[PDB]
Amino acid sequence: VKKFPEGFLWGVATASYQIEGSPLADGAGMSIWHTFSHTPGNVKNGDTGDVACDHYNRWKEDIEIIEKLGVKAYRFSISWPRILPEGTGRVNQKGLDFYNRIIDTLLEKGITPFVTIYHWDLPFALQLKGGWANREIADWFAEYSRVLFENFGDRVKNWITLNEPWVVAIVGHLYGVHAPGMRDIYVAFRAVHNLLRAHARAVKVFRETVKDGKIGIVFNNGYFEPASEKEEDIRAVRFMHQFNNYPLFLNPIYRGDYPELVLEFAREYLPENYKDDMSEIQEKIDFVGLNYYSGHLVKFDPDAPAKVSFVERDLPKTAMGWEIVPEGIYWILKKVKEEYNPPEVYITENGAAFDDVVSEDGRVHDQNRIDYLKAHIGQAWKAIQEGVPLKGYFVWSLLDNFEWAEGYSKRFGIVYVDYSTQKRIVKDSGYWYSNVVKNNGLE
Amino acid sequence: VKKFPEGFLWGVATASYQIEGSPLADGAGMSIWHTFSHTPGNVKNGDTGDVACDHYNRWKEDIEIIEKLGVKAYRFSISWPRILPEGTGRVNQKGLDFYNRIIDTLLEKGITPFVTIYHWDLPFALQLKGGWANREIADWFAEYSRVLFENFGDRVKNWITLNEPWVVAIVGHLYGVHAPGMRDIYVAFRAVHNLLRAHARAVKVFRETVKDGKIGIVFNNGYFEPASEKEEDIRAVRFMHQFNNYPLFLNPIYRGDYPELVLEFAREYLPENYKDDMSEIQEKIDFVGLNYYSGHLVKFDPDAPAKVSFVERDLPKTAMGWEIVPEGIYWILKKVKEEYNPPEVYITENGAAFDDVVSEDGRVHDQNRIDYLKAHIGQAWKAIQEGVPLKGYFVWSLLDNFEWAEGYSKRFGIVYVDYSTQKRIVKDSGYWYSNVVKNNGLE
Ligand SMILES: OC[C@H]1c2[nH]cnc2[C@H](O)[C@@H](O)[C@@H]1O
Ligand SMILES: [Cl-]
Ligand code: NA
Repeated sequence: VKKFPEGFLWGVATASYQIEGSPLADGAGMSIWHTFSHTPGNVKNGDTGDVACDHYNRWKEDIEIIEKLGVKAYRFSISWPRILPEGTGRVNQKGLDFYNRIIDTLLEKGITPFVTIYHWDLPFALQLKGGWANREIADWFAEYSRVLFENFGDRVKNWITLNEPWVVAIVGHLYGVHAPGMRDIYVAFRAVHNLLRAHARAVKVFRETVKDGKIGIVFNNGYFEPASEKEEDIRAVRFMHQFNNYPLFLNPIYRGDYPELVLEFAREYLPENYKDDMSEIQEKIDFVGLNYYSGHLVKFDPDAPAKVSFVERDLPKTAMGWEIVPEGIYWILKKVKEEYNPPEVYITENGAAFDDVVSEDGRVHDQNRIDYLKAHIGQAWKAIQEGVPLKGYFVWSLLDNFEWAEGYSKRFGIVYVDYSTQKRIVKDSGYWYSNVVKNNGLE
Repeated sequence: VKKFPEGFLWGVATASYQIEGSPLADGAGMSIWHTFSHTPGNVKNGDTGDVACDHYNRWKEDIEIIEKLGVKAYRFSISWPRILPEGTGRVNQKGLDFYNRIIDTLLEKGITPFVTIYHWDLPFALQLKGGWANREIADWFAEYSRVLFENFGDRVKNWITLNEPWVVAIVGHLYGVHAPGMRDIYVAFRAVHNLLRAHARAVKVFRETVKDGKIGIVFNNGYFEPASEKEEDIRAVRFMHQFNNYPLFLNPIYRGDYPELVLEFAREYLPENYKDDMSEIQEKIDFVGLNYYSGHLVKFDPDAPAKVSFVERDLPKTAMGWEIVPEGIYWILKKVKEEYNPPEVYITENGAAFDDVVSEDGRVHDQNRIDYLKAHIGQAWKAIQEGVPLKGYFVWSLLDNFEWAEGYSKRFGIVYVDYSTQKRIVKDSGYWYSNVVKNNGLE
């Protein structure tokens, strides 16, 4: 028996471009994911977000699902180009109306909204002006964030500025695998820095406009272990933690500079006078969100672009090929407390992709996903018993959805979506979780 | 005996990033090729332009080689970020000094300068603002063009706005193979359109600042043949010529719209209201520069993104793998005259790469280059006999150099460059072309 604290927020999470469809409905502007996915070669099977789960139409049914499961919080994101179709300037009332209905409905039903301001769907109009590479995006983002705060901050009290800024910068602008699809290391590090500046401006505006709520930021994290007892493998782990995990961003926020090994690798790629922006970057935050999915074995490697390579292990893997390592969620939670001691932490995503099928009996028997979720929830509980101020846990995802460059080929939902009909079928993992939430823990 | 007209201009061509090195010397700003080539994985063997042929230091010698060969014209480019390190604003006097000495030396030796304003080295500062994706670049480019015209137009009277805008837009922003290394088709077509707009602004500034000068624009061209006499393959060739060759830009400049089959493919990717800019785009030009290297055989194919695929042929190939089809230079010259009838045409680049070796003799016996060039210059002569107003021919290139994503692995020079010592060794093609210029023709 593992009972969580009284009032612990059990949640589910989604993102706008992944679930909504109808990207150009009701006067919305194009996003960078619209243009990226519509470019041949960028997304598996030529898939796009044009339809997705059709949540733009089916949002009431989906929230009724969350309500029927008894889940207490819903993390969702707002599409910037539905709100400001050119990124700045004109506000689109029909976009505000879409999200107003969702927010009013969740509150009617007693579900706490957690709003992600940016989950990767930058307005295309801003990408034409350099997007995250342009210092002026700190102003654009702050203006966007102020619109949201002024329209929704009377009702929404839990806000997240950025989802996984490492991904946005590095996968988007170095690896070129995500929108906007660039491969330039100097751009990617300018994006890292502008992401921090934009985050901080939005937190500054939040303090002026929503006197009652809390604001934070979300990071991707892996559990890196060293391949050997060699000092060089241990240091490769230190580097991957500092670069790929929360320290890239929390070292600036809490300490006023990038982590040491990131500076060793990337000083030449940051702006020349980047320290001039650090005092502003330290704007106080209310909580940290940590996403966690996987662990990696890591070794020093002289021929790799950052002197690190991954070493495959014969461990159970998900359909993404990602190693299942539940102790990682404990470790990152312990480690964030030890390194930065944030006042609150949330697991804002944890989940798994498996090759789900609808059985003859009408059900989806995803015991593999139950097992994954139960183990990570247990490790989260552990960290709570050892003093980490974990206030909530959000499953990625409510719904099978558009998995970015993998398209529809990877199902992370606790609810199966049959894309030919848009039918929703609650998976065994969804039923299992509803019981966890009702009991406030595991048994 | 193939004699060319009186005053026919015989030339050699280079580009700034490809030969200069010292990209950050003397207060120069970074270019997108510096940042792109310093990104791992973008250029073969990790080559960069940091050093190249060290023309930044060895320029006098190189011009003396042009003199010793009696070549009458030198086509070279100006590095935008040497002149305006932030793209706009402050002029770097040292960058002005560098090209002024080159310009003064050429004139003293009676070599006619053809200056390329843009040969792909955009200032990094402007890439952070969206580069060619940003409508604003028409103003940035106009400002830059003015600085060049005001400081250099007293002596340079032959100017090219853009080298190969198809490559800049499509290879830099759709294929991601060139700087800035993006893959987004909406961005790529906005870059096509902004290239035209920036070109036209520069020509308008040129008319206000240079007395008795000529200005034109350079296009890449291939000679496309159908794989069969089937209707669909003939229509595939028509699409390739309209999109990949001069019509993409010349249809706007002479007829005030893009070609029909380009619009059938790409109307959804072009900016809203693009046709509003077409009357400005028709700013009158003085010449068309055509670059020509190779031929390709193509076929219709309902699975390729543009419904077209290339098909390999068992013909003589260069070290790049490109099929040697000299009759393509005649075809492209005849076709530009029939379709657009420009008042003057130049072959602004023609050339080949072969695995060139230095022998015990300390000479390089590149018969293969001689054969390539001789065949093309003869097809150019034939075009002149059928009334094409061809005024000059430029060999790509004077020096072996940094061949973009191929790095130093591909040698196009009529002068060999030993990168270990920076030793120039004139090749036999060099001596053979020396002859051609002397005789104003072949044999
Ligand atoms: O690849 C060889 C050359 C070429 N071929 C077609 N266009 C060009 C460019 O203008 C030039 O800089 C390249 O070095
Ligand atoms: Cl900037
Ligand atoms: Na107009």
